[PDB]
Amino acid sequence: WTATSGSCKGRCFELQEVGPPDCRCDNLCKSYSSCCHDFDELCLKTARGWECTKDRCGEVRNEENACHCSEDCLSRGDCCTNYQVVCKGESHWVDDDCEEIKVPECPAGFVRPPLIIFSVDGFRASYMKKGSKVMPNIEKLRSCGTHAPYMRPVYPTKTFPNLYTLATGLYPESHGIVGNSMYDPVFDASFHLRGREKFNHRWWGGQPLWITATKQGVRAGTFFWSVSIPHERRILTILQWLSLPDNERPSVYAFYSEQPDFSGHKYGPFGPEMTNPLREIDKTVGQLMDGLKQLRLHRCVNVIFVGDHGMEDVTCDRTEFLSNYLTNVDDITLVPGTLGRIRAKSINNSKYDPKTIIAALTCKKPDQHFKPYMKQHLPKRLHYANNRRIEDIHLLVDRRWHVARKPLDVYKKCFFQGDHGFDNKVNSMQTVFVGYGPTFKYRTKVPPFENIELYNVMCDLLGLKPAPNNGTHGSLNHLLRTNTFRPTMPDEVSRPNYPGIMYLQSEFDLGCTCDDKVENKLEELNKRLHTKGSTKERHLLYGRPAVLYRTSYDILYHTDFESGYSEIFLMPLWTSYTISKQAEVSSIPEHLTNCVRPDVRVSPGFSQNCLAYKNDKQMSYGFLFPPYLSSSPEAKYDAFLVTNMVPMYPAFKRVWAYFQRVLVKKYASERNGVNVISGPIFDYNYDGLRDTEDEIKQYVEGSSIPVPTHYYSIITSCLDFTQPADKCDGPLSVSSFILPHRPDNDESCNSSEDESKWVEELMKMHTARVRDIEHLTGLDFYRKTSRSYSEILTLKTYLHTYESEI
Ligand SMILES: *[C@@H]1O[C@H](CO)[C@@H](O[C@@H]2O[C@H](CO)[C@@H](O[C@@H]3O[C@H](CO[C@H]4O[C@H](CO)[C@@H](O)[C@H](O[C@H]5O[C@H](CO)[C@@H](O)[C@H](O)[C@@H]5O[C@H]5O[C@H](CO)[C@@H](O)[C@H](O)[C@@H]5O)[C@@H]4O)[C@@H](O)[C@H](O[C@H]4O[C@H](CO)[C@@H](O)[C@H](O)[C@@H]4O[C@H]4O[C@H](CO)[C@@H](O)[C@H](O)[C@@H]4O)[C@@H]3O)[C@H](O)[C@H]2NC(C)=O)[C@H](O)[C@H]1NC(C)=O
Ligand SMILES: COc1cc(C(=O)N2C[C@@H]3[C@H](C2)[C@H]2CN(C(=O)c4ccc5[nH]nnc5c4)C[C@@H]32)cc2ccccc12
Ligand SMILES: COc1cc(C(=O)N2C[C@@H]3[C@H](C2)[C@H]2CN(C(=O)c4ccc5[nH]nnc5c4)C[C@@H]32)cc2ccccc12
Ligand SMILES: [Ca+2]
Ligand SMILES: [Ca+2]
Ligand SMILES: [Ca+2]
Ligand SMILES: [Cl-]
Ligand code: NA
Ligand code: NA
Ligand SMILES: [Zn+2]
Repeated sequence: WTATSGSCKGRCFELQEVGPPDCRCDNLCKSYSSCCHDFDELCLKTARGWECTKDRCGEVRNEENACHCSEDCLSRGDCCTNYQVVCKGESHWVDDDCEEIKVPECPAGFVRPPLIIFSVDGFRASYMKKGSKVMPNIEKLRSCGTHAPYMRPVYPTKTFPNLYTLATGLYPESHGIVGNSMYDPVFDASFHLRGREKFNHRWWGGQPLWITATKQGVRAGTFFWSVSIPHERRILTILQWLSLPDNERPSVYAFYSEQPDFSGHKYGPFGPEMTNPLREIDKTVGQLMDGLKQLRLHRCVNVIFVGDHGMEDVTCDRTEFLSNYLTNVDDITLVPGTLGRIRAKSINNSKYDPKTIIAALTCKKPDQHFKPYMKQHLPKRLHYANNRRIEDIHLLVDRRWHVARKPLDVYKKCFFQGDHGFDNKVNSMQTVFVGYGPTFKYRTKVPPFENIELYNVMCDLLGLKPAPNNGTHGSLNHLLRTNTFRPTMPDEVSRPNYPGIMYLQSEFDLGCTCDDKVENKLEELNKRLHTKGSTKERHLLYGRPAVLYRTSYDILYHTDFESGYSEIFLMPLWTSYTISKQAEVSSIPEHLTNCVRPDVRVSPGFSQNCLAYKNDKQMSYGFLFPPYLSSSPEAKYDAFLVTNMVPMYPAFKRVWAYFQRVLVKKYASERNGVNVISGPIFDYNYDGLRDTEDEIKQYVEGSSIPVPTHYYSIITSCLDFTQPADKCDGPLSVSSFILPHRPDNDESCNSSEDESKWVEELMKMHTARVRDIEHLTGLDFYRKTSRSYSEILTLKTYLHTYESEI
């Protein structure tokens, strides 16, 4: 109940929310049907429109007007934004040359440059180039400020998950807004676009920027605007708030535009109808910047122009129906559209079975436009599993397509020509970032970056300590003129042992064999040097990774590779090696096909054993440093050490072998040498974080050898490819992956074909940031480079997407 009989007189767009049944006058009161009776009359004035005209110049104040053109308007803070232009012979902000803003030029009594976040829904990255003719204000922010070619959204590329990730710096699995639609089984409650449940605070996890600011004594304008409040009124409200007394005035503000998303859904991302919405957004930006200029704030405020996601061409005729695959289609509930999430319609149905649903959806039609996954098998770069609101069964839908349960849902629920939600690496889903103001750099282009990073930067802009989040703080320091955040590298927690030769061959009873009893002070001295680390500078180029948790491990040196060998997990945490452009690929000699050799530096008790692999009819093994890339026949023996062995399903070995035999040499040829670091990952609870020993769900049969859920590789070279990877003077280039360690290749529909037809496509789908591997392994890479730490943080957040040009 709201007793709407109170009044909004002197309360219009009040910042504190008043408690029911007292009536509200804040920017969301309409959405609660809670506004006071006179809210429209007093707070949503429209008389005479939004622009001063020559005849209004110097008018007597009429309080009924939407905005004012009287002499007193500037000190009242309610002039129409074009007041000084029409009445005082000023220029529009857009017509002024840009001039570097070296320091904040703020009115007296501003404690810090305000931040204004101008968020645009569905603003695809290519609109910045493609719409530039019709967006001159935005084009001036972009060219004069700091801008990225694009900004990567989070998955799913839907409205609420992305706006809330912008506000919190968290992945959707962590903030809890995992879709535009959700069911939470613990709450037994549904979050829907239409309706009231979404207003309940319990859905919204983490700590969004307005709460971070308020907790730290920084006042915030309310971010949310009832849809019916026109944009001009939203802008005038923000400008009025900026004229509040110092003690009352917020330092952070947000504007939100439903465009261009609204029209993009109707007309497609590039429909002829899209020009007008783009023009109208630009005009709103112009009103804001003219308004700031009138208030002498246009060289004081930091402005961020940011989108939540892009927009793709999607039409009703491009819909896959689960009723074409499933017999039991009425026993499931689907969250449909540009992603699918499936659960049981009824928890009382004992015959529901996810395994049979997955199989019925796997590679059933030649051109099938979605792929099913249990959520723990989705690409780790999506970070889309660790939340009870994410259904166990997920469908990744091809760009341009929809999935639905039955045809009746599509023609009884064609209109739309655009949609979004797809994989956040898809070019059409990318969005925009521009930063303009005293704290941003001048005329600076920065590489693309992910929207999870921005919360930290907004905290930096406001002098706030960010709440714990998924950004890597410092990775965006290069956007900023000042207020950079200068972190220290994390401290290594475990120091390694450096074992020498400590065990005799006969102490090992591992069930391993190797034809290696085949035989010189010239070259016996040489093998000893290699085992003590004499080639380490060639193979460990960026220092050894630091172990950031408590464990027992050994550094093992070899001619061709160095490794950090875990006594707890019985295999390397990492193996590092460099392959030059000139390196040669050889085969595993016949006599060595089944060779596994005890490592006399590592106890039998801390070794794997061959007998366990023999007994495990499902599990085989592979090697982290590949014997194919051995530098010489003698060095090849090192590659068959039991300490270089890792458990691998035969299906996975197909992938791994092709990577090691073919692709590493291919990258070294293309990149002028590469340094590779490979290793296992254990994430049985799909939380994106390294498992402890007691979380491992699978072991090689009859042993304590844990089975990895994934295998990673980090492939680094010189950004200037005229220099070889091992003699690089400047910036680095990296690509990485986190391949799922699966007992079948059901994910790859063409896997019956030669690996040259499917493996590389699999690897691209499972592309990763170094930072993703760090989370998953508790390792910290690039400890010893000649590069600044911020530059290295940026390198660690880099994702190689394999998408053509934006
Ligand atoms: C991305 O960044 C984020 C933020 O840094 C990272 O997420 C953090 O990860 C931490 C480690 O997993 C985790 O720390 C835990 O906190 C528990 C207390 O949590 C509450 O309080 C905080 C602080 O205010 C709050 O943020 C939390 O909010 C979560 O939960 C509510 C729902 O209840 C949501 O509204 C909100 O969205 C958020 O949900 C997300 O995280 C939870 C996990 O907390 C997931 O379950 C959800 O799916 C969703 O992802 C909470 O309100 C604390 O209880 C934990 O401690 C237990 O476990 C450790 C492990 O040994 C141990 O030390 C403790 O003893 C304790 O164990 C006991 O309880 C166990 C569980 O019941 C039990 O099994 C044992 O037997 C023991 O009895 C833990 O320290 C932190 O909460 C989240 N924070 C957020 C915001 O998500 C994230 O990892 C980053 N991602 C990547 C890939 O790097
Ligand atoms: C400016 O910051 C914010 C503004 C806001 C905020 O005011 N809103 C108003 C609108 C939009 C953002 C939400 C989504 N929606 C829709 O009808 C909608 C829109 C586009 C769609 N495309 N496809 N399906 C769609 C469904 C209703 C809400 C909400 C926020 C929520 C969290 C964090 C920040 C927010
Ligand atoms: C977004 O994050 C939070 C939001 C809140 C919080 O005040 N909430 C949660 C809901 C609503 C009020 C905001 C607005 N929005 C809407 O859907 C919306 C926006 C404009 C509209 N016009 N017409 N209909 C509309 C619907 C989504 C957000 C409280 C929180 C409390 C703690 C942590 C986070 C919170
Ligand atoms: Ca949207
Ligand atoms: Ca076996
Ligand atoms: Ca884990
Ligand atoms: Cl959704
Ligand atoms: Na032997
Ligand atoms: Na297959
Ligand atoms: Zn949309």
